[PDB]
Amino acid sequence: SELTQDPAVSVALGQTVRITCQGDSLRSYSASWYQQKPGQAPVLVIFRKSNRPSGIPDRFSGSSSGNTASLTITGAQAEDEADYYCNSRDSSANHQVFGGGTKLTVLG
Amino acid sequence: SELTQDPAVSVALGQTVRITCQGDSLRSYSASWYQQKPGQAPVLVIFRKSNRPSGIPDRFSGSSSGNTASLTITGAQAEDEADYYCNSRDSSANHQVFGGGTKLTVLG
Ligand SMILES: [Cl-]
Ligand code: NA
Ligand code: NA
Ligand code: NA
Ligand SMILES: [Zn+2]
Ligand SMILES: [Zn+2]
Ligand SMILES: [Zn+2]
Ligand SMILES: [Zn+2]
Ligand SMILES: [Zn+2]
Ligand SMILES: [Zn+2]
Ligand SMILES: [Zn+2]
Repeated sequence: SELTQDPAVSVALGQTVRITCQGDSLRSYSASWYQQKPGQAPVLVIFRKSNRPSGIPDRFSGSSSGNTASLTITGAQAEDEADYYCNSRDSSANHQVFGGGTKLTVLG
Repeated sequence: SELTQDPAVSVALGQTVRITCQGDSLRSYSASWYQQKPGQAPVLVIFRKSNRPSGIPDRFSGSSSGNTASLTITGAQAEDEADYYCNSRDSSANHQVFGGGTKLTVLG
């Protein structure tokens, strides 16, 4: 399996941004989403399509439809500037596949 | 790439336990380790062989040797009872490979 996402997007403070991932695995398997900030370990912000791990703000939401999955940030904050990666189970047992990441810039 | 780990081990409160993963990827790429508790998202306890994410207790440590990687918990506490999964970059671009997991039972 393979996944594709746009390499970069911006959002203004307080606006909404949607980051989408596409690939065949997404018809079968739920997407998860990682946030990567400089000097930190990656953080799961969404898993199993739309569930938020403990402590993740509700301004992060996930959805899917068909061969696409999306991460939406509603009311973007300065701290949300990060690289975001979609992932899912891969066709190979015990493997996961990732998108190439989307760099989010938050302006204002 | 593929990774193997023993399915189960135990540790007494206050003792040390080492969970080991084996596979060819580990000679060249660093392992990460996830803790999985029921009803929660997976939590990265070690990444990039030996680094601990923010907030993870220093009783968790990681190492590697040859085609193996190890998670050691020194001074196990009751809350450490969980499933632990090793992972690494896979031979396929943008893929990760995982072991099958090790169920850790903490006794006492
Ligand atoms: Cl500790
Ligand atoms: Na997390
Ligand atoms: Na984490
Ligand atoms: Na127990
Ligand atoms: Zn694949
Ligand atoms: Zn391809
Ligand atoms: Zn297709
Ligand atoms: Zn900036
Ligand atoms: Zn593989
Ligand atoms: Zn095989
Ligand atoms: Zn400590």
